[PDB]
Amino acid sequence: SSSLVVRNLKKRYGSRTVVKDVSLDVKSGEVVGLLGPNGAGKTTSFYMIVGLVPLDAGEIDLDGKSISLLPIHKRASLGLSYLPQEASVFRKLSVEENIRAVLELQVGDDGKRLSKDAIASRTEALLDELQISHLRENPALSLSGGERRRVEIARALATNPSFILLDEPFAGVDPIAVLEIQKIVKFLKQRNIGVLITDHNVRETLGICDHAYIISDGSVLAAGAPGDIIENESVRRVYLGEHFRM
Ligand SMILES: [Cl-]
Repeated sequence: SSSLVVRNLKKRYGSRTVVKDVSLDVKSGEVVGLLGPNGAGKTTSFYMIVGLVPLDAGEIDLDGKSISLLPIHKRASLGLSYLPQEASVFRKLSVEENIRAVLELQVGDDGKRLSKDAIASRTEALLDELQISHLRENPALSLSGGERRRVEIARALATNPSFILLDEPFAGVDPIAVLEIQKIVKFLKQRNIGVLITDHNVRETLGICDHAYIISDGSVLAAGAPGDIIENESVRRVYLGEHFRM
C-alpha cells in the first residue's frame, strides 16, 4: 500500500494566483478525481502533481519521500506514471515492440536490467492482461483509439507504477469508449494501483471515482465520495447547477 500526499499547492503566474491552496491524498487501489470549473485551478494543480509545473509553494510526498522538486522521469522511477491526452507510442513500432522498448530500459529491485527471458515473459503477460495479444505484430499507427489506449496502459504498466495520473481520458470519446476506459480504470484499481484523474466530463469521471475534489477559486471547495459531492450546495452553485442529475 502506497500513498501520494499533496499539501497546500500554490502557483502564481505574474500578478495572478491560479492555485491558492490545494491539498489531496491518493492511496493504492483508490480512484480519485480532480474536478471543477475550467481554469479554476484543477488543471494547474494536476500538472504540479505530474511535475510539468513547478510548485511556488507546497509539498508532494510519495511514500513519505518528497518529490515536488523532482523531474518527471525521476517521479516515474519512483512509481508515478503519467498518461497524457495526445500520445505516445511509437507508431513505426509494433504493439509488442512498443512494450518491449519500455521493459528493455527497466532496472530490477536487484539493480539489474531484465534478462531476455524476463522481458519476453512480461511482454506476454501485459499483452494478455490488456487483451491485446491479437495485436502484437500490428504497427501502432494502425490501431483504433481504444486499442491504442490499451497499448499506452501496457507501456505505463511495464514501469511497474504505484500511481497512474490520467489527463482528460474522456475528452472527445464516444459513450462506448467511456465504458472501455472505466473498465480499464477498474482493472488498474484491482491491481492495487492508485489512479488520479482530471477531466471535464463530470458524470463519466465521478462514475468511477472513490473520492473527488472540487477545485474552485484556486482552492478545494469540497472533497468526498461522488454521492456527497453532488449534493453539496456550494458545488451545485458554482459548478454542477441546481438541477444537476447523474
Ligand atoms: Cl486550472
